[PDB]
Amino acid sequence: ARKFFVGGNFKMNGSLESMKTIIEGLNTTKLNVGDVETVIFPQNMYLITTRQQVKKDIGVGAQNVFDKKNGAYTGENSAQSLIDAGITYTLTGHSERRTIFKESDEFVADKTKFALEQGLTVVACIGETLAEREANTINVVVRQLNAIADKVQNWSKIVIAYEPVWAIGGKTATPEQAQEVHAEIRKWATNKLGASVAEGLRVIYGGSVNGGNCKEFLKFHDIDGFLVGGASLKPEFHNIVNVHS
Amino acid sequence: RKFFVGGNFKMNGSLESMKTIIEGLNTTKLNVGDVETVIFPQNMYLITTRQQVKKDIGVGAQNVFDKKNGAYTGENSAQSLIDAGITYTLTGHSERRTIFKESDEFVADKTKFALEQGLTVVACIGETLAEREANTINVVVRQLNAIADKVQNWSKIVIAYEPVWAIGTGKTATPEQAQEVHAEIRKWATNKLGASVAEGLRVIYGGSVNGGNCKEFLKFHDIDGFLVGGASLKPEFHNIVNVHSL
Repeated sequence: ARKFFVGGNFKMNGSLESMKTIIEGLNTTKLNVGDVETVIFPQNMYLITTRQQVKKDIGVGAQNVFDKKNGAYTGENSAQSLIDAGITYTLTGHSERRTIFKESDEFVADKTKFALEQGLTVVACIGETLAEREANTINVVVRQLNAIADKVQNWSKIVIAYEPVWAIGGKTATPEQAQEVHAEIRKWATNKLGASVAEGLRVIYGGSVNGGNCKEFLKFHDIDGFLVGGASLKPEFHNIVNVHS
Repeated sequence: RKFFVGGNFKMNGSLESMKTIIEGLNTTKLNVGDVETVIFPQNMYLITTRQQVKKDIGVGAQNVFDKKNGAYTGENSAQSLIDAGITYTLTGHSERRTIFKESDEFVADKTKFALEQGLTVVACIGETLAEREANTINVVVRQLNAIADKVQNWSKIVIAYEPVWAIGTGKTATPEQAQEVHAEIRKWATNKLGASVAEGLRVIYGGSVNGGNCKEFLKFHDIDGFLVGGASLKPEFHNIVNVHSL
């Protein structure tokens, strides 16, 4: 059985007051840590103070990382520096970085590989646009995942997040439609990586979800958790994290 | 023009080295009236750096996005920076223009937005090895004109002229060619912005500045400070930051 995983991507948001409020809120919600692996991904400048202030049962992750050792890359986050401060997770390949900053498949794979070597869990993000949904959903996620497979041998500390990029515009993606893609991701992992990798690999839904319908999403057969966007800034996040009780 | 010294830590650091780098700067005696000193740590250290480094030293981000808070995973927000007391940012560093393909226009746009939200911006400009052949002034003027297209008020801009071929290579420009590029930058600003704005505009030299070549620059009247890279992580930065006051 794959452990339920809930990540909260705060994106480019935050003030000192709102980060304190979110963190003190997570510190007081009743977590069954054996039931859920919970991680928050705050805007870069808050990474260290978030790790200091949020309780040990909640992981902290970066929203992006570069693919090289410490060096002359102004503006970037270092995988070495992150884990030296207790930041043990990172996103790679978020659709906003693929689309706005044109991060390539290979660059996302290279960042993933380096972050894994340096000791982080990587939430590697994938997903197709509306134009790609027309006929090429499977081919797009397969291409995105293949690029990571080319560089990464050990998947025990990857979790894949599927973003229905086509729906950020489109309407709301339904749980059915998520299940479809998730099943395809699990087929791909079985064929490329082996059944025992595919059966342990968390595939979390990255499209819009709230605490009321996330139960409807986990009713479907290949959805292991969520990468929550805007709800992760709100009290609603605690009802997604805590859904099993 | 108040002399300006910035220390760009780039993509370096650990808890332990950041602590002692800052400790070193705290116990360094400064003439704040004479030198505006700013350090730009790696993103994750931005708040702890502002908490630990004395008030006389400013803290800056190494980059910022050009929009209000929103769905730009992985970016630094100018509004969030100001809210936490981080009052400076770099824009247009050569490593971002080259590795991440930041265009003149994007750099100008994030400069304008950072300025609107309260930051002082150190906008970086500079020519490559190939461009040094015959095209130095063409390049830096194009890069400046893009900023001028977007920005009306230059009082909280500092210009950092950093020849790409001088970045981390040990090949410092000699002060004599640094002077003449800066003189051209000041002639460009005089024409575009007026003599009054040009005379107030800090133009600082970056690229392999270190504790040993810095004094030579101080003889030159259009070099208004330094942007220091590798050396800002080292104790000799304690010189560079005070050397104008000596």
